[PDB]
Amino acid sequence: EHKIILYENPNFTGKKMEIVDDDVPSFHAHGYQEKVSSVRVQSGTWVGYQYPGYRGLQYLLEKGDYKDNSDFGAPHPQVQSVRRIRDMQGNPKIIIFEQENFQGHSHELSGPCPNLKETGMEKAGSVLVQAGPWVGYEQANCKGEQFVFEKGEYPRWDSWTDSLSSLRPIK
Amino acid sequence: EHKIILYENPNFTGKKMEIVDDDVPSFHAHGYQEKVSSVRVQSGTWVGYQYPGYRGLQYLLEKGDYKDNSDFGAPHPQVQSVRRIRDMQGNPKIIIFEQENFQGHSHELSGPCPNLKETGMEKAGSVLVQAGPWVGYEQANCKGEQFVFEKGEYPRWDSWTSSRRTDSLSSLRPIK
Repeated sequence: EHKIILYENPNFTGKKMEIVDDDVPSFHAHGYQEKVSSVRVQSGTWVGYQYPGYRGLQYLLEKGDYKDNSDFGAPHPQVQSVRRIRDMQGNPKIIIFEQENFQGHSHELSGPCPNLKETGMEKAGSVLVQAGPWVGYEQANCKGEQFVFEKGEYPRWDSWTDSLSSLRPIK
Repeated sequence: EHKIILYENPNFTGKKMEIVDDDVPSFHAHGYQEKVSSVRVQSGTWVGYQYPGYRGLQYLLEKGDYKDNSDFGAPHPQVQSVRRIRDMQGNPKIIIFEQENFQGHSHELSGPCPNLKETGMEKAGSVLVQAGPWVGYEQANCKGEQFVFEKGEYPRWDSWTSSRRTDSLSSLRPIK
């Protein structure tokens, strides 16, 4: 049983919400009308979102304790929905193309990459995820805006958002 | 029990995938690497999305049969993830404000509205959903781009545009 606990104030204090296994599209529909400043992931990997219905900024939440919201990459204490990643594939592999609809020079990866320029990659047009999930970041060295990629096809920049500078495998 | 079946070619032909209760963030992970042109919803309300992980254009799917993809509002037969709406509230109520962060003139609704101009509403800045879910449309008479609204707060236009392509919202409709 995969559990996550969200707290109102930093350092695990204040009112809380315990979520075991399930996916929550609306915190308000589950009684939680407050902000979220600290998270405790006991098991499993989750992705929390800024707005309800899984919209807005994405924040990856792997096993561990996050004392402040800055720890999970959140500018402010807003999180209105959370879901669990329950399907992970064996050998991670992602192919990123320099142009739209999977055209141009391709760059395959199967492990972390702190800087995409090092692959000779000029721009990120489309992305193909053969096995993952993978987590991408707006800036180098895995920092900034997060974008979660699951097994599938991402034809344009708007399928995940424009820049993408770093990536990392199965979370 | 909640079931939906997605088909490859129009009119319910070709390879298929049946989904019972569960939520699918990735069709590819579930073995389905093809397009989707026709859908058959036997029970429950679902929301299908263009890209994996619930991104891109949203498509509401209520009980019924959709022979072609144009029937569910899909420009192209691309659907890579689907989820079920399993929590609906009693008396639907939505309040839409004319500016951001819930400021300005408010306009409350509890039933369908084919045209928001009729409420004296000029622009849609923020949305508060007290009970739903509600489905919004980019054009009048419930047509165009779809946006699903669940119980919560929507401060800016970008809170309802996963594809930040259009800031207008012209019609709304209750519990699907």
